[PDB]
Amino acid sequence: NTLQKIINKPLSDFLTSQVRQNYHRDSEAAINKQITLELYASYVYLSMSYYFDRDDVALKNFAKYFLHQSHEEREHAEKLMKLQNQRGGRIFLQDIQKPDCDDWESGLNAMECALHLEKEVNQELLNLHKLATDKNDPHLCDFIETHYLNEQVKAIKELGDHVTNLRKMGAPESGLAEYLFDKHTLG
Amino acid sequence: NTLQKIINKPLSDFLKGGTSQVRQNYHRDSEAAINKQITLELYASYVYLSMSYYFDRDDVALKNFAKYFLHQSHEEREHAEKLMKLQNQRGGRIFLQDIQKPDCDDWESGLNAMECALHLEKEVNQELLNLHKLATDKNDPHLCDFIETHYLNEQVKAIKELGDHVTNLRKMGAPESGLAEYLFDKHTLG
Amino acid sequence: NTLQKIINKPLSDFLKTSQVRQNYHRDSEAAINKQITLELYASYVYLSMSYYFDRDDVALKNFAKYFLHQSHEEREHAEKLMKLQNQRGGRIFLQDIQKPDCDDWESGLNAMECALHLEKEVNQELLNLHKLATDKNDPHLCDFIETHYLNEQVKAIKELGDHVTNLRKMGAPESGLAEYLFDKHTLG
Amino acid sequence: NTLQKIINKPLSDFLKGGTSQVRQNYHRDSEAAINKQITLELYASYVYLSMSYYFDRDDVALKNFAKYFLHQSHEEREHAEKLMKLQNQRGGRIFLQDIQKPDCDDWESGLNAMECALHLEKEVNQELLNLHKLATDKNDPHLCDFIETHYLNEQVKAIKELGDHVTNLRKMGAPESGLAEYLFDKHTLG
Amino acid sequence: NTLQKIINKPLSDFLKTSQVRQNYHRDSEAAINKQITLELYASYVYLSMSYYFDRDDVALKNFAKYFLHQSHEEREHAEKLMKLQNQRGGRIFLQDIQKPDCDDWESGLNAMECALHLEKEVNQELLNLHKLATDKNDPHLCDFIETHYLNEQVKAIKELGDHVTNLRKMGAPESGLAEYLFDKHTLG
Amino acid sequence: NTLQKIINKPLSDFLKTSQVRQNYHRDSEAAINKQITLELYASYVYLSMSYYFDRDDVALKNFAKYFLHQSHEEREHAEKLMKLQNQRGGRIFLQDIQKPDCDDWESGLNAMECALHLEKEVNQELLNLHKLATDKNDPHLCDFIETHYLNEQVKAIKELGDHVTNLRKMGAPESGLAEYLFDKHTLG
Repeated sequence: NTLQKIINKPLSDFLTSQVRQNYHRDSEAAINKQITLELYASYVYLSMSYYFDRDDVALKNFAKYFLHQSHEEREHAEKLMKLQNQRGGRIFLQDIQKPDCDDWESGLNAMECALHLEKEVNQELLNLHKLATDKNDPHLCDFIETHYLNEQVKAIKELGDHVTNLRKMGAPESGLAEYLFDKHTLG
Repeated sequence: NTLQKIINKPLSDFLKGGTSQVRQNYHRDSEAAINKQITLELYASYVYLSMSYYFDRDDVALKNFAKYFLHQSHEEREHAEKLMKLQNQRGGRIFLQDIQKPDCDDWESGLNAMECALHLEKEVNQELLNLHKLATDKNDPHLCDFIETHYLNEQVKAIKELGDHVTNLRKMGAPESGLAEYLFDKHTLG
Repeated sequence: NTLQKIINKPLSDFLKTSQVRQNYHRDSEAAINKQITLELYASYVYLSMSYYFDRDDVALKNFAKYFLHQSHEEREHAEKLMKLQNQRGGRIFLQDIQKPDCDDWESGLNAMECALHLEKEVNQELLNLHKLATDKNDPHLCDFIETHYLNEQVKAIKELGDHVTNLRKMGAPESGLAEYLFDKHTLG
Repeated sequence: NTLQKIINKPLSDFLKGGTSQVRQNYHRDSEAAINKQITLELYASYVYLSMSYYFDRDDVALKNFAKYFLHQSHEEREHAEKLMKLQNQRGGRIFLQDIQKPDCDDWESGLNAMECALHLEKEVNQELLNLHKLATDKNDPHLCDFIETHYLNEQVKAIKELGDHVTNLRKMGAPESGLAEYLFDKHTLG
Repeated sequence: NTLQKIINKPLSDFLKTSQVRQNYHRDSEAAINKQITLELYASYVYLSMSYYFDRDDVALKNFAKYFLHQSHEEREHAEKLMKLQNQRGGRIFLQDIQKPDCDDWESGLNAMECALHLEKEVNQELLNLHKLATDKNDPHLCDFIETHYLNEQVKAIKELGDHVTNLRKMGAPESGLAEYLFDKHTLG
Repeated sequence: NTLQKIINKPLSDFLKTSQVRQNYHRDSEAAINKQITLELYASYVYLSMSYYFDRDDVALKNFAKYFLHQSHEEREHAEKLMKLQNQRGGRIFLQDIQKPDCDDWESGLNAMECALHLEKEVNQELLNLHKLATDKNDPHLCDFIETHYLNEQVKAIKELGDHVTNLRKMGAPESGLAEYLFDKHTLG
C-alpha cells in the first residue's frame, strides 16, 4: 500500500522566521507530511472519478461525487500550506505518488476504498493532534480540531452509509443497484 | 410488554396523593386517566425516538425512515404537552412518572419498525377510547369532545397511514429485499 | 436525589464491530449513553417546572414559557448526542427516564434555584466526560463537548444566577409582586 | 520593558484580596491570570493609541498608519472587555490595575512602529499560551477552548500580517525612503 | 482620591518647534495633556462601573450598558484631545492611567452618585482649562472647549442628577425592587 | 530539469477495445496520458510558486493569487484531457506527479521567467502532440488541441513575456519597490 508507505516514512523526510513562535520542527514536518497525504488523497479521488466517466462504466453521479471529493482534498492541502506560512514554517513539497488502482471494479468497491482511505487519513490527523498536544501547541491543536477532525468523522460516516446501502441493494452483482443508487442517493 | 404494565396499573396510582378554584365537573378518575395518558404519550415518544436513531445507524442508513420516526416522536411529545395543558385547564394536578425505556434497542428492519409502530398506535388508541368511555360514564362532555377533536381522528389517520406503509413494504419484498426498503425510503418517505 | 443516583451509576450500566469506528473507547461510548439519559432527565425536570407555572394557582406564563424552552433545548442536546453516538460507531443504549424529584416547585425563585443547581450538576458530568475523553486521547470527542456543551453550560449557569439574584433582590419568595414583575420585565 | 515587569509580577497580585453562586471548576490561578491578561490587553491598547497619534503628527503625517494603529488599539480594548465578560461568566472578580504608559513617545518611523507592534504581539501571544498551559494544568476545558477560539488564531493572524508589513516596508527601503513609507501607506494601508 | 492627586499635579509633569504652531502656549499644551489623562481615567472608572453591574450577584444589564457607553464616550473625548494637540503643534505626552478608586460600587444609586461627582470634578478642570486659555488669549482653544465639552458636561451632570433623584425617591439603596425597575424603565 | 525528463520519456511508458473507439491511434492515447502528466506537473509548479509569495519574508499577495489561479487552470486542463481520453475510448493511465524543481523561487521576476519557460515547454509538447495527431490523420484530436490549448498557450506566453518585460524595466529583481508596485498596479 503506497498510502501505508507514506505513513511509515520518518518526519525528517518532510523538512528563523520573524513570525515563528511555539512552532516545533516536528510539527512543521508533520504539516508537510499531511500536505502530501491530502494531495495523494486528491489524486485517488480524481482517478476514481474519471473511472466512472468511462463509457463501459458510465455512472455519472459517482463521477461527480468523487470529483468533488478530489477538490475538497486539494483545498485541504492548500489550507495546510497557508497554515505552514502562518506559523513561520517552510513548505517542503514531495512527489504525489500515483494511486494504487487504475481500475476501481465497481461503485461499491470504490466507496469501500474511499472509506478505507479516509480512515487512514483520519488516523494520521489523530497522530498529528497527539504530536501537537505533546509539544504544547494549542493553536495547532485547535486548527486540527476545527478544520479536520469532525469533517473526517462525517466523511467516514457518510461513506459507511453509502457502503451499507449499496450492499443491501444488491452488492456489485446488481448493476441495477448501482444505477439506482447513482440516481437516488448521489443525484 | 412494558406498555401493558402501564395500562394495567390501577387508576389511583396516576394521582399525586394516590380543590382548584377552576375545577368543575372534573372527576378524580378523569384527572387520573389524563395523567395516565400523559405517561403513554411520553412512552410512545421514547419508542419513536429509539426507532428513529436505529435507522440513523451506519449499518442501517435509511435517512427518511429516521426522519419519519423522529417527527412522530415529536408529535407524541406534543400530545403529552397538550394533555398537561388540559389538566391545568380543568383544575387537575399533573403527576409525572418514570418514562420506561422501549422494549427493543434493535428493531429489525423498516418493515418490522412500521409493524411495531402500527401495534403501538392501536394500543394507544385503545386507551384513548377507554378514556372516552370513562368521560362518558362521568358525564364530562368537555373531556369527551377534547378527546374526539384532538386525538380520535388523528389516531385513525396515523393507524391508516402505518397500515398503508406496512402493505407497500410487504408487496415490494421488504423483510428480505433491501432494495425494497431503499426505494420505499426514497419514494414514499422522502 | 434521583440525579445523584444516575451520576453514581457505573459506566457498565450504559452498555449492552462497526465499519466506521475509530479511536472510540468503550468507556467513551458508555459515557455518551450516560450523558444522553442526563439530558433526557433534565428535559423532564424543565417540562415539569414549565407546567407548574401554567397552574391556575401559580399562573406565571413567562416562567412557563422559559422553562418549556429549556426543556426542548435539553431534548435537542440529547438527540445530538444520539447522532454523535452513531457518527462514531457506538450503540445507543436507552434507559428509563426517572421522574423529577419535585412535583411542586413552590415559587419562581425556587424553580430558578433548582434549575441553577441542575445545570451545575450536568456541567460537572460534562467536565468529567471531557476528562475521560482527554485520558482516552479522543480529540474529536473533546472538541464535540467543547463546541456544543461547555460554553452553553457556562452561559446557562450565568443566566440562571442572574435570574436568582434579581428575584432575591426584588423580594421574590415573600413578594408575589416581585415574581409577577420579573415575569413581565425579564422573562417577557 | 514595562511589559516584562507586568509579566513577571506574581500571580496573586492580580487577585482582589492578594464564593460566587455560578463558580465551578474555576481555579484561583485562572481567575488571577484572566485579570493579568486584562492588564496586558489594556496596555497593548495604550501602546497602539500612542502609535496611532504619532503618525497623526504634522511632521510625520501618515494618515493610514494612524488609522491602522487606532483600529488595533480599539481591538485590544475589545479583547479586554471580553475577558472582563468571561471573568464574570465564571464567577471570578475583576481586579483592575494601573495601565502603565508606553515605553516611547516617539516611534521612529512606519517600519519601526510595525516592528515594535510585531514584538508586542508576540509577547502578548506568549502570555496567552502560558494562560492556556495554566488552564490545561488546572483541567479547565472551558477556559482552554475560550482562549483557543477567541485569541490564538487571532494572534497568529495578527503576527503574520505584521510580519508581511515589516517585510514589504524593508523591501521598498522603508527606514531611509520616505517615498517607501508614503506609498505603503497609500497602497497597503489605504 | 486618585483623581484629586491627578488634579493637584503641576503642569510641568505633563510636558517633556512645529511648523504649524501658532499662539499655542506651553501651559495650554501641558493642560491638554493633563485633560487627556483625566478623560482616560474617567473612561477607566466607567469601565469598572460597567462590569460591576455585569456581575452575577448584581446583574443589572442596563446599568452595565449605560456605564459602558459612558466609558467609550470618555475614550472618544480623550482621542479628540490628542487630535487637537497635533492640530495645534503640541506634543502628546502620555502618563499612567491610574486604577479607579473603588473595586465594588455597592449599588446602582451609589454608582450614579460617584458618576455625578466624577463628572463634576472633570467639569471643574475643564473650566480651569478654559480659564487658562482665556488668560493666554487662545480663542481657538476656548472655542474648542466650549463646543465639545462644556454643554456636554452640563448635560451629563443634569442627567446623572436626574438619575440619582429618581433612584432615591424610589427607595434605591434598600429597595432592590427600585433599582430593578429603574434599570428596566429608565435605562432600558 | 525534471520537466525535460518527462518530455523525454517514451510513449510506451504512458500506456498500461471499447464500443466508442474510432480512428484513435495507440500513440495518441499514450500522448494524451503524457499531456495529462505535464498539465498536472505544471499545476504543481504554480501551486509551489503561489505559496512561495505567501511567505512572511516575501509577502506579495497578488503574485500569490496570480499563480494559484494559474495552478487551478492547469488542473482544469488536465481534467478536460482525461475527459477527452474517455470520450475517444482511451484508458487513463496516471503516473507520479514529480515535485517542482525549486522550493525557493528567488523573486517575482524569477518566478515570472520560470513560468515563461514552463509555458513555452508545454507549448512545444502540445505542438508535437498536434503533429502526431496530424500524421495519424486524427482531425478531431487536431481540432481539440487547436480550440482548447494552442491559442490559450500563445496568450499565456505573451502575458508572461509582458510581465517579465515590465518587471525588468521597473528595476529588475534588485528593486523591491518595483516588485511591490507591480504587485499592486498590474496583478492587483
